[PDB]
Formats: sequence, structure tokens, C-alpha cells
Amino acid sequence: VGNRYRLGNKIGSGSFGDIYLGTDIAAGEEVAIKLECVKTKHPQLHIESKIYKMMQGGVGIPTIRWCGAEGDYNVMVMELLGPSLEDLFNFCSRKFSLKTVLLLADQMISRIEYIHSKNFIHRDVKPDNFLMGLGKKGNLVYIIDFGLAKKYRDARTHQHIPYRENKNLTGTARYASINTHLGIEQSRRDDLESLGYVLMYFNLGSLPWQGLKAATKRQKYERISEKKMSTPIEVLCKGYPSEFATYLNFCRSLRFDDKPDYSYLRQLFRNLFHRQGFSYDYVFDWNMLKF
Amino acid sequence: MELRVGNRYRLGNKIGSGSFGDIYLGTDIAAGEEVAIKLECVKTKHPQLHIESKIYKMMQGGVGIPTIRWCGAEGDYNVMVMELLGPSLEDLFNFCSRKFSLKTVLLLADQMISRIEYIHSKNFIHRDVKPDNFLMGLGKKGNLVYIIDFGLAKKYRDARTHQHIPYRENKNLTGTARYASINTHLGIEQSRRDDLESLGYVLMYFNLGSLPWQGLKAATKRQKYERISEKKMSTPIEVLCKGYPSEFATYLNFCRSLRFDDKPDYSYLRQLFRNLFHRQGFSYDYVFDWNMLKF
Ligand SMILES: Cn1ncc(-c2nc(N[C@H]3CC[C@H]([NH3+])CC3)ncc2F)c1CC1CC1
Ligand SMILES: Cn1ncc(-c2nc(N[C@H]3CC[C@H]([NH3+])CC3)ncc2F)c1CC1CC1
Repeated sequence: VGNRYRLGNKIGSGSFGDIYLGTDIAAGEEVAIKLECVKTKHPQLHIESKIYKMMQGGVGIPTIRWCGAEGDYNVMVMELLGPSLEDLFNFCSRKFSLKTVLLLADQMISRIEYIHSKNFIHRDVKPDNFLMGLGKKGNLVYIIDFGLAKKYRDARTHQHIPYRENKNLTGTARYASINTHLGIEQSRRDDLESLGYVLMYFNLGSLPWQGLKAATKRQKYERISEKKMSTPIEVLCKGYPSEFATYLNFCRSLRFDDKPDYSYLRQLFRNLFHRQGFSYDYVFDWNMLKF
Repeated sequence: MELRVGNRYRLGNKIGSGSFGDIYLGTDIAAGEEVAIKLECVKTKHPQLHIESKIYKMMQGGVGIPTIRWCGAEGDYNVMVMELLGPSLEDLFNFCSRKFSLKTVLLLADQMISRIEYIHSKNFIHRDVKPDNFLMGLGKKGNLVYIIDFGLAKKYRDARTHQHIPYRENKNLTGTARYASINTHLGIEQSRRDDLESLGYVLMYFNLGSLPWQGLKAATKRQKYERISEKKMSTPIEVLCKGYPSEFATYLNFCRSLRFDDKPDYSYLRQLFRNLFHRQGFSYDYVFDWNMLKF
């Protein structure tokens, strides 16, 4: 592969493609490799590579080493990254400290803002799609996986995509916005509402619309929707700082084509961080693991 | 599976094996750095991994020596966490179709002689010199050859007095038969000369693609070692090195002449290859055969 890549074993699945460890043979550089069957009916892997390329040089954006084809596979070779926030959540006993939640929130809001600044919406915000860096970037949260991403505004005019209804749910359900469940075209607000659920997930260990009964997938999604709509934010966020409710209310009240106030959202959490008297050392819970 | 050792290390996939254990790729969760992790399954009261880790500690700071992050116990395992390095010389040889240019062989020789001299300066002999136990650095240290695996190493002299260990016979055949010195095959206590003779076979292996005592099969380890030994003893150095610069044979003959307790002239051996390198018109620029690959 590429005058240089050894395909290794499979480690998981991303949107529209399995990921494998692999190695830059001459360099000795372990990499991540996403495979799409080159003969697939919906080739999207080179599309995804060009979105990554448009995001190049952004803080917390993964670098693409090589995109191409080999054998019967469109391949994308990515720099290797560390554990997911889900992985780190497990390593930390499925509890993060408030300090770590607020440190993550600041970076995650900014990562979303950056993607939006480059005319895209992510559409799959969840703990599995945020990875810590390696080496000198170990305290940098990366966002990965643009296989569900869409352009929400025209690159020349900045005209926003039009409002659409009766859409089927394309990510998966735990972190989806209310409007996504209701069939509304996703926009910038929905990425941010999903992040709000992710932050409550880290606070609680679970969300109250996990583990619901249904006969079929369609129904399961409908029941998750119903649970989200019928659980007031003040009940969802009971016993946690009011900032988490304020953040979610804000995102839920945004217009479809609104530019979110990302600075207001960061400032909510920063003000909380100041009130709590946490030190400005940028140390996460997992940085204190000792042998 | 996400497996975790020593509280702060993720243990990934197996990448190979070394002396007394398997090696795994991993990650230091707390410091955010990739590492290599060695695991020893303990079968007796006298395990090897902690002993090995102290050898590495004694060598710390040397050029081309990996740093150790942690060594400890977990269930029936000993675990040693190390600085991650790049591909081995055997990996690179395969990647290059089991052909290295002369320039590459001589760049490698210069550094390999130096790594062995450094281990000797710290009062140890390595005892399993082979391509698999030399790794290139990562990134900006990619021009640097590292030496690894001290599981079979031994102290050969006193640190203060330089008193050398005694000559002994009837030793077991430790190491790798392909690259072992003739004295090692004969059961003689290993010393500095034997590390350097092994290096000489490595260099000819790189020149040839294989050594002429590869391929032979036996029922037992002794019979295998013997077939190799006989072929080694019965193949003159000038027949082994036929069609290659005279320096390769001069190197092996020098090593074979050394007395058990002789201090090798490492400088002479380096100069022998450097003089060749320059007479061939090569530029000393750390440009190895694998660095010439285009996109
Ligand atoms: C979905 N996706 N897309 C790209 C990558 C992806 N994954 C990694 N490393 C993984 C190592 C195992 C850890 N448990 C998770 C991170 N590095 C870079 C990537 F782009 C991934 C995560 C891989 C686990 C599938
Ligand atoms: C035997 N041993 N002991 C320590 C190490 C060892 N291996 C590495 N990296 C390996 C990455 C994959 C490459 N294919 C080979 C080198 N870094 C540091 C080490 F100490 C090794 C080499 C690993 C292949 C087993």
C-alpha cells in the first residue's frame, strides 16, 4: 500500500468504513487505515478525505497521510491517535470530575466551531468521535470522522442550506438532537445540542433514554425521541450545576440558520470553572493515573 | 479489547517477541505517549525481566539506548514499559527486498560497531547480536541505530578494576545459531570478541541476502546448531566474503584472532569501513536505502 503501508488487524468501524491499524514500514510509524470497498455503490471515502483536507492545519483535526486505492479498497491512511473519550471515561471508572468535564467542554465547543467555520456540520457528535492526541499533543482533544458530514453553507456566498422535514435518522440515536429525531435537516445548532448530551452523559454515566424497550429499530428511535421531549431539562440536569441546563436550553432555542454564540457557551463553563476555584493547570483526571 | 497494565498503560496488539517474552504496542494514558510493552509469564522463582530492566538502567543516557518507563508485576506477569522505537534492521531488510546497497551496509556498520563498543564500555556483553536487535529511531531520531534486548547480556568485567571474567568451556548454546561465533558453537564462554564476530556475519548477511548455513533443518536444537557450526567452520572467510570488498573479510579475521580477554580495537574496525566508504565516493548523509522511497 502506497510504496509504504502494511495493513494490520481491524480495530473498529466508522461511518461507511472499517478502521485497521497499519504501519508506515520504512518509517516505523503506526497509522490508522479506513477501508472502503473500491467497488461500493456509494463511494464516499475520497469525499471524506477532501473534507479533511479543507480542515487541514486546524487545531485538533487529524492529518491524512495518503488517500488512494489498493486491490479492491479505497483507502485513507490517518495519523494514529490515542484512546476515545469513551475509553478514557472507562479508565476513569465512568466518572469524570467536574473540572475534567469543563476542560473537555471548552475544547469540544471550539472543535465544533472550527468545523462550522469551514462550512461543514459534523452530524455524529459522540464520545467515540473524540480522541486524545499522542506525544506532545496528548492534552489535545481531536474530532474524527467526517463520513456523515455535510456542507451547510455555500463556500462562495455563505447562503445556508434550506429547511427540510421528514428526514430519516442517519447517525445513531443516544446523542441526537430533538429536531434530528423529528426529521428536521441538521444544522450548526444540532452539533452543539449533541455535545450538551455528551457532557450530561459524562456527568451521569448514562442518559435516561438509554435502555428503552422496543420491537424494532424505527420504534426504538421513536421511544428515545419521546423520552428526550418529555424529560424537562431541569429534570435531566437535576443536581448538577445550572450551566449544563443553560447550555442545553440555549442550543434548543437556536433558529435553524442561526450562527451560534460559541463564545457565550464557552464563557458559561469558564465562569463555573472560576467559581469552583479549580486551578488553571489543564490537568485531566486521566493525567493523574500512577503505576 | 482495551486492556490496561500498570494502572496507566493501554496494552495493544502483539508486535513480536524477544528474550523470555512477547512485545506489545501500547500507550501511556497519563503522559499521552506511545510505548512498547514487554510481558514475561513467570514460571519459576527466578524470572528474568527485572534483571533485564536493571541492565537498561545502567546503560541509560547512552546514544542509541532505549529508556525504560516502568517495570513491575501483574498477576503471573512481569511487565516492562519502554520508549517506542522504529523498525528493526530485519524489518527494513525485508522491505528493501533483502538487498541493501554497499553504502547502506557501511552506514549501518559504523553505528553498530559504536553501539557494541558502548555496551562494552558499560561492562556488559550483549550475546545476541542480530538484525532483529537493532531498531532505527522514530521521527528526527530516524537516522540513529538503537540496540535492544539485554535478556541474554552478562557482565564481562569489573566496573572499577576492569578484571575480566574467567575463560570457561562447556557452555550452553545461548543466542541465535545463525549469527553465533565459532567459539560460541564450541561451548566457550563469550566475551567482547564474540559480539563483534556476530556483527561481521550480520554485515555479510546484509550483503548476500542470506548466509550459506541458513536452510538446514534438524530434529533437535543441538543438531541444527551443529550443522550450522560445521558449515561455519568449514567455509573459509575469504570464500564467505567472495565478491565483496576485502574489508568484510578483514573485519571477520580480525574478530576471529582476538584473545578471550582482548580489548577490541573498535576504532580500527570503524576506520576500515569508513576508508572504504570514502574510496567508493559515498557521502555521509544518513541516506539509507529505505529513505530513497518516493510517493
Ligand atoms: C472510527 N474511527 N475512525 C478513525 C479512527 C482512528 N482511531 C485511532 N486510534 C484508535 C485506537 C483504539 C482506541 N480504542 C480508539 C482510537 N487513531 C486514528 C483514527 F483516525 C477511529 C477509531 C478506531 C476505533 C475504530
Ligand atoms: C524484541 N524487542 N524488544 C523490545 C522491542 C521494542 N520494539 C519497539 N518497536 C517495534 C515496533 C514494531 C517494529 N516492527 C519492530 C520494533 N520499540 C522499542 C522496543 F524496545 C522489540 C522489538 C519488537 C518486535 C518485537
